[PDB]
Amino acid sequence: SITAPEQGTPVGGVIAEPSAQMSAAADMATGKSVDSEWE
Amino acid sequence: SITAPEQGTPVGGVIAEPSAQMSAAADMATGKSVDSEWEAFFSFHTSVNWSTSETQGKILFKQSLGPLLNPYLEHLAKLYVAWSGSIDVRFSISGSGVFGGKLAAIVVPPGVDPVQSTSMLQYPHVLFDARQVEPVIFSIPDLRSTLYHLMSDTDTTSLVIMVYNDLINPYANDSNSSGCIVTVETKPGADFKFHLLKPPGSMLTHGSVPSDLIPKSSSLWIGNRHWTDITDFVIRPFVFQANRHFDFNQETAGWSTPRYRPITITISEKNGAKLGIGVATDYIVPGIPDGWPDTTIPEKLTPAGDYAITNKSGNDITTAAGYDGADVIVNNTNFKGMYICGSLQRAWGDKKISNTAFITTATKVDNAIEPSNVIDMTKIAVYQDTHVGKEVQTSDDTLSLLGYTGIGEQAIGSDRDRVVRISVLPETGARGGNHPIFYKNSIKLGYVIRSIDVFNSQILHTSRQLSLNHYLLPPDSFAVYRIIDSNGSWFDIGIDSDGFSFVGVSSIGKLEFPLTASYMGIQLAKIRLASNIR
Amino acid sequence: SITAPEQGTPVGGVIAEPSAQMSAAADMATGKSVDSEWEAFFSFHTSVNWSTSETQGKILFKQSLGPLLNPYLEHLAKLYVAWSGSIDVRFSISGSGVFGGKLAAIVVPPGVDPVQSTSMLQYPHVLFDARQVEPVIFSIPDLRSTLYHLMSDTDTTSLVIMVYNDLINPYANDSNSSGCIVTVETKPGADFKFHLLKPPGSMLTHGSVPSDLIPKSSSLWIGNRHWTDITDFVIRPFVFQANRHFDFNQETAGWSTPRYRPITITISEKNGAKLGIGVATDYIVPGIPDGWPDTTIPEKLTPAGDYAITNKSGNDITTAAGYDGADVIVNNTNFKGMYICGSLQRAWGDKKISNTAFITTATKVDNAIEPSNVIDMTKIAVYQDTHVGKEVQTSDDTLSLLGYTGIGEQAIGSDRDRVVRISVLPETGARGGNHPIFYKNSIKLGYVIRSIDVFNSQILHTSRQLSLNHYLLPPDSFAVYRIIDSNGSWFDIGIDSDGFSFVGVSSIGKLEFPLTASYMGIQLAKIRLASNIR
Amino acid sequence: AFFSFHTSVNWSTSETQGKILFKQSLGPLLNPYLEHLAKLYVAWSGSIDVRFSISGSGVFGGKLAAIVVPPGVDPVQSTSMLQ
Ligand SMILES: [K+]
Ligand SMILES: [K+]
Repeated sequence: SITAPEQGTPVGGVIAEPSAQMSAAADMATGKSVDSEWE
Repeated sequence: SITAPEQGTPVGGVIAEPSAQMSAAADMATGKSVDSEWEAFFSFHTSVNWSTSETQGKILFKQSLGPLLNPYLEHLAKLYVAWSGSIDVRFSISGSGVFGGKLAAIVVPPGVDPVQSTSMLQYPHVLFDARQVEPVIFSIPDLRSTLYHLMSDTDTTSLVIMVYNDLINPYANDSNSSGCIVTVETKPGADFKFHLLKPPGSMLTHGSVPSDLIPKSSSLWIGNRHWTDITDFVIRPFVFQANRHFDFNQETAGWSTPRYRPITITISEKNGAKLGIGVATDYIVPGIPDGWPDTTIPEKLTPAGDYAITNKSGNDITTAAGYDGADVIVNNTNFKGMYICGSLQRAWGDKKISNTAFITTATKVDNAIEPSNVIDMTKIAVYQDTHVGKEVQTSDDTLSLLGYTGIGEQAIGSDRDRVVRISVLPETGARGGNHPIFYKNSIKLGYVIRSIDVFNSQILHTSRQLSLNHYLLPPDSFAVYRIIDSNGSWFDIGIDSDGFSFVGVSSIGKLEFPLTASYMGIQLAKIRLASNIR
Repeated sequence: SITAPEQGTPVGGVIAEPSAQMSAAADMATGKSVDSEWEAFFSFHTSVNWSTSETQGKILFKQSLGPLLNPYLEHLAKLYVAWSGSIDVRFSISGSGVFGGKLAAIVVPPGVDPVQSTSMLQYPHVLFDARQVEPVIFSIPDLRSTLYHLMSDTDTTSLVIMVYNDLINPYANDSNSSGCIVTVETKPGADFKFHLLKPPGSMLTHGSVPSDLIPKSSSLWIGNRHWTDITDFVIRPFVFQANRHFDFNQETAGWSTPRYRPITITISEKNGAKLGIGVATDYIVPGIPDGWPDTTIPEKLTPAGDYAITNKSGNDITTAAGYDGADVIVNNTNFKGMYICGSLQRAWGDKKISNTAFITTATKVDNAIEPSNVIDMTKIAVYQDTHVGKEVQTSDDTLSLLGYTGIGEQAIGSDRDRVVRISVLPETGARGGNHPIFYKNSIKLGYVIRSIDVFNSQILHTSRQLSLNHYLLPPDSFAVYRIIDSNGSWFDIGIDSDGFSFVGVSSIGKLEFPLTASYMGIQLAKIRLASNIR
Repeated sequence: AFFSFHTSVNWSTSETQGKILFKQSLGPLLNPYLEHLAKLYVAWSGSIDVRFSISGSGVFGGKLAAIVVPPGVDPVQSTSMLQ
């Protein structure tokens, strides 16, 4: 009955998958900090 | 000495070689699992309506086996001579647990002409209900006498859906049929395999599907009989046209082609003849020009003078309020049911610049004409003054269909007896619960500013593509297209092999004409189409 | 409930199931044990001749990486969007053993455009001799800045052969000249994957690939200035047109549309005014009727009466021998440079036969007209004898382009002083060695039955598609379509973003016109277009 | 770590088999928090999640269909996308 703030049925990426080998590629080109750069 | 289809000594990309580490990064971008994606999901094929009226022993769906049931295969069948194997066809009913009505499903062996009869259920039938949750599959097998089929074979397994319990819904009406639609989807199946590769050239390229038979808008649309735009759809239980009415066999009873070009003819006279027997200069049928129209005169008449119309049978009137302010209209004219072509009216050594023409089919007798509708090389008719004194003229001419004369009339293409056919008139009646239609198209009138309403069987663009491209359809099905007026309403249209449009509603009325069109799929002919109005 | 791209409860074939014992029998007949054969057998792509006259530093072969180097891949790319990985390019050669000569091979990186000079050899190169026996491979890697490519990517790796050391026939004199050949084949490689499956019938966002601008056959061809069929091509250094010249930005500077319909207008003549100023009724630009032509009167003149010609003081022709035998046809007529316009000419009271019309763009001066090669709402001009009697008429009208009356002139469109722009005259000179072309059309004439020529920048269908369908063409590039007559004489046409065609030869001559047009691809305007003539 | 409202539609009765109810290319604009932060960056990378809720608690029949079209295409208002 209730649906909570983060409650749903994950079917997800139908054709693909939100990979992780890729996001770190964007990271290494631009560098990072702990989710903030104005500190 | 010999070298095989792969042999050859390698040296490799000299500055660098192909790095698999690179190509993996491409697969890292996508979710590239494996090629041949089409073997791992479903594809839309069509969608069939199922109204209240579909009494049982009446079919919805019927498709033989083959690759054409999944276009990804249809694109690859051009590379392989032969194929073999199964095919899975998904099913799914609209109406989410709301409706009733079981629905059968039969695979038949090859070599049959199925029938809308319950005897088809004297056979192993699977049933499923309109309260279906999970869609349904029905893996078709490939039953055959030969090791591998070809692309041309037809004697194959074939699936059918037929009704087993008529539905129930209190949420529909006799006119519209919004509701049940039976989506069908396909997938090749595990054992499916092409066979016997071929080089391109050959790439035969047949299997053309109806997808461009109509544009996706109105402003491109024009009737085949007359050049003006469409503004309305008209129903009539019968239907008839021959001039440009083309069928999927890429032929007709029509002397004409689907191009609104002018008409070149070399009329000839002796002394003072206004009228003469126009003769061909371009044609496809001997004697008859291309683009030549189809409507006879109503009656015998001696074309000899000017326009004249009279209200009340007691007057003569030359203005709008007198036109509308009229008991009736009489048309005491001598070229009544005629046309208004342009008539460049050339000749050798003939000044006295071109005048306007007036043309129909009719049989000419020495000063007059009479309606004949069986057109031949003699029935052509003209009434342009080419300035002929006492000598043969040899007047070449060109003519472009441009208007009408028969004021008092209120439509064209409604009296079949006046329609010009060579010998045969294509014609249909209602089918399933669907009915024919015409496409209305306003037209000029001549002396009076008003217009009048034509009936048309075919958009030109429809009739052009049939002239050329070998589209595929069985004899007893449509090539359904959809229509959406700009009020959000909609209705569907079917197209038989003959070319006659068909519809499923009882009425249309007024509608937001700036509308669109799209292609849903194929539908068996003998079923009421879908609709939703207001 | 929530069903996935494959989810569905199975039931199986009801009478049978796919018997995998069967399908092996198909694999038993054929050699079908493996899919994707094209990854393991070479394929012709082209062939080359190499002779003693071809000196050192010449470039024989030059092809860029892509799928098109193996037409199987050219056929499968239509499903997909992207590609990544390498290609193999087999080289095979057979020389006598007495011959010599060494022949190079270079993969070059992207971004470059090679040059027929030895400085290209100041770079890693692999050689091989005409005595070579076993074929050679030269895997072409993919050296790219992106994770993958689309199909519209030319900035790729590429390959070249070049004549390192020339060919030697010791027995041959220096006068006679022999030469071996070189055959090339390809294969996709191993790391060569496509990507990013396309859902048909999608519309790629940057635009589709132009392969329908020109209809293949001829009979579908008509020009963008007059409806008559093409018959021949015409070269000019300069070209220009605005009436229907639509670029790949789907716009123009014109006023008209790609439909040869009639032209409704209204006209408000008073006293005996044969002429007037017709006003707009249907358009896309305010105050200009759609489909209106683009050509001024050559000179000022007084529209008065009927035709007039001469034979230099003054023996008027009234036949063919005088005309075709005449020297000049000076055309003393007083309505010279106008079209002919079939002329319905309705109104209240004009119970007449709708005399014929003549038009141009020009300013009236109280009885007559002055040329003006810019259209406004005013330049529109008429001469059609509306049967006026100081009983102000206000006739509605509708016309049709048929011929022309400026007898003896050159073909229309070769005089920008006359042509009717608004503000901008679209135009090109040449680009590279490739020259423009008009398309010719025979157009009709009024008095003498002969016909004059027209110039057309574009086929109509070439212009219709650009009104609608957003395409890709980098402005430095061409869309290359290939022509073949009945004999076999071919030449390639180029088409620019603007729309003006181009060709890579100074003349054509005569050819069996039932010709066709085929697609080849994109090519850079900085390069000449090919031609095999006679 | 939660879901954020974006918009709302009206899948009324007069809509048919092939219409589109929603179509948005990827970006921060699918969440009004992220859009307020895209002003502080010139870049992004990664998936976004979505959630729907239809208001037919158990009544309204009828279903929808979703597609993840790739980058480069520009989908159309027909059924063909369901191939
Ligand atoms: K004449
Ligand atoms: K009149």
